Amino acid sequence: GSNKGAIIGLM
Repeated sequence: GSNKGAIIGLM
């Protein structure tokens, strides 16, 4: 989608 698994760490 757009590096969602990545946004998971951003949080």
